[PDB]
Amino acid sequence: IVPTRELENVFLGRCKDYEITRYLDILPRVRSDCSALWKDFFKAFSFKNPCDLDLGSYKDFFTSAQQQLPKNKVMFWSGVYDEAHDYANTGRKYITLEDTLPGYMLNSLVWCGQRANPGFNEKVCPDFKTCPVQARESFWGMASSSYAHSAEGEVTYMVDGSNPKVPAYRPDSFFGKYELPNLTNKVTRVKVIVLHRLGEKIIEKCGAGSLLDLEKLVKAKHFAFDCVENPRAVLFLLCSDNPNARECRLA
Amino acid sequence: IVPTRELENVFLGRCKDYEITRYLDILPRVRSDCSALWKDFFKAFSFKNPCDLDLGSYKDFFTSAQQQLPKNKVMFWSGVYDEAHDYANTGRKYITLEDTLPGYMLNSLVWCGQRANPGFNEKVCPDFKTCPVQARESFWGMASSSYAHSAEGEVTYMVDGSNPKVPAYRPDSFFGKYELPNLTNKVTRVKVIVLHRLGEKIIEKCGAGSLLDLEKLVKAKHFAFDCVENPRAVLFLLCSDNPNARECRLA
Ligand SMILES: NC(=O)c1cccnc1
Ligand SMILES: NC(=O)c1cccnc1
Ligand SMILES: NC(=O)c1cccnc1
Ligand SMILES: NC(=O)c1cccnc1
Repeated sequence: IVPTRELENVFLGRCKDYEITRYLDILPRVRSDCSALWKDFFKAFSFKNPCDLDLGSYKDFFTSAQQQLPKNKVMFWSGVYDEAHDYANTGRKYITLEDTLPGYMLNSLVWCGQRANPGFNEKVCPDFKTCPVQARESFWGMASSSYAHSAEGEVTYMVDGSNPKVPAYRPDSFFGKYELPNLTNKVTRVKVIVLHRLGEKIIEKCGAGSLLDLEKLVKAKHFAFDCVENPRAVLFLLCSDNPNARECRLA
Repeated sequence: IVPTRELENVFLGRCKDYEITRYLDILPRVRSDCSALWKDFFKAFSFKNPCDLDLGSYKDFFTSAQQQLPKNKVMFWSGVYDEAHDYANTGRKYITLEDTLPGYMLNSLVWCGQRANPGFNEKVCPDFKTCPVQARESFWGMASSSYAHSAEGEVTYMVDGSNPKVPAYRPDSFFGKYELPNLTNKVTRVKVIVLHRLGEKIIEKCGAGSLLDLEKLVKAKHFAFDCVENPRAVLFLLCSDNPNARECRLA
């Protein structure tokens, strides 16, 4: 896998762009300035071996970059990146990790450390599978944890209910590993949105399978729980990219 | 109106972010580097009075920032910013001015010159209405011109057909002023999408009113012409934000 060019600049650029202009009305500005955020982010993996990281490596960074989240707009998703973000509509309906400062900054970027100066590899980065999980998921895992930890009020989770190989809810999806377990008592409810991809055999349904397990698990953490399959607002979104779909026939 | 803070940085940050990571697959990278683009952009209004600009002021900037545009997918819009961009889907379906380098960089930013050093005002900018049009629309007007001039093949135009005070097509909308008149012979057709806001009296219709005028006007410039009212892909998008709407009733 090839690392992102001019990581420093891309980071700082994205950071500044965010600071001054991005979710001015949806999310709070962070207190630390970009150079400070860069240092916290760099020390986390610089001059260490690419696989030399754990959930704590970016702790300082995430502490500096964590913004308070608006009650009720936090959204989590699993295996439905495009659908979840379209529905979230760039912080308008729900915010996603990708909409927060840390997420927006590192979204899609590729980087890794090396022990030799300059401290990070600019030619190549190890493959996912090469490193132990705690290093492999050190950044996005922590990001997800910090994010989830900050959720207030109702929280929303969109999952793929049409994937025969992957249950809607899984104890070891980033959600199951870092998001759900880190929801604080500030969280009120967990509303689930099950997505049934168009023209696809339905695999998961509310009150059944992993959704049924999640429900117990959620009420266990003492939160209210909701669940809906293809709510119209969302269905229509799916229909847009595939109008002919049988499930979109107009009255 | 208050100017954008750290204009320089925001501009350069946005610029770099774009360069390295933004529409890698949809749009070509520009040849000039960010510092060069900044100089062309700054000279255009720096050390002049806020109202001291004309269609030519940013000519150099736009020349350097103009990317070649994908055949058949350039989209233009009028009074339907949100609907047009959602449908365009960030360059996935159609690209819009805001998806191009110049647009992405200056989108939503506020700036103006002043004659005293540093050359631009950081406290306040004059109101739209205060300056002569050629200065007032110097930047976005030029941007629109340059953009339109680069369109090839089929071109798409989305308009509001539900606005009693503003006809779908107007000789003096930015489209009518800078986009339509600048379409080159590289343009094949002009497909129009009339938007009929949900639960709103329909005002304009294809083959009628301003749409009828546009049609003549288009065939005049020797382009083929299409027109559709609330095509399903788009209708569904409207329905997403308002499911109860009568026009969204499911079969
Ligand atoms: N940048 C990414 O690839 C990514 C993937 C999944 C969740 N958050 C970020
Ligand atoms: N190699 C990578 O792209 C990467 C991304 C995010 C966190 N850790 C590693
Ligand atoms: N995107 C914009 O800045 C813009 C400005 C004026 C008219 N239409 C769009
Ligand atoms: N930044 C601005 O105030 C501005 C005004 C008019 C056209 N382009 C930019």
